[PDB]
Amino acid sequence: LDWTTFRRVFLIDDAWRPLMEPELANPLTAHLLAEYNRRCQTEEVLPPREDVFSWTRYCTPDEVRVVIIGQDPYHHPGQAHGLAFSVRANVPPPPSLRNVLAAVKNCYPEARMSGHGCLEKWARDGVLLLNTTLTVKRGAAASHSRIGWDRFVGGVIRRLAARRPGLVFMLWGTHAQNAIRPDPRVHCVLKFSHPSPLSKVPFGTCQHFLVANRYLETRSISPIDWSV
Repeated sequence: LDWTTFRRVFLIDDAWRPLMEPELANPLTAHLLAEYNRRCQTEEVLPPREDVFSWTRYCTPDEVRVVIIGQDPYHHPGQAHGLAFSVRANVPPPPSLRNVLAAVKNCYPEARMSGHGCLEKWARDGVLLLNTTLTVKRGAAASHSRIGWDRFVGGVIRRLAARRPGLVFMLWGTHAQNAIRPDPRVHCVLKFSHPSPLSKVPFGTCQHFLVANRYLETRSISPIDWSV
């Protein structure tokens, strides 16, 4: 009833129903949804409605191997498409993303890199790219950061970790580290500074992609091909 409609509106893959449906019982979720609707009527909200929950379509909760946390979606038209860090195909990768891709290449000299910045391939292979804030007003960073998306996304991630022990989490920067705190005994929790070229430590030196694959391998899971 509430779910049937919710799914209708954002075109959510039913496989995610058990992790999300419980959020609909919280009166705060209705407040969040009404505020999002009001903002769509008065400002230019990004990404497009159909892309807000694109992350639910590429893999099921059971296929998730790695979780990478983002903060805010890109705020210029045509950049964001529902996944953290990723930009639409044919959009040159901005600075932070270039650093993430440089680190993949430093870890895997044999990886064939396309030069593009769309991470749909990773998503289909079980890499969940999730922002804590899912929408933004065009041209204004963090403009929708207080309407409650982080509360809803936090609930979904808690239920996932609870259901799936042995996940790899990649937490880059202070926000992601404060936002999510999975049990380090049950999951592989990896931390590093932010990919931004303004960080004191060069992100190109990050070895998370390599460490994650070694972890998966010690657990009989196939490694992720990080080329893109």
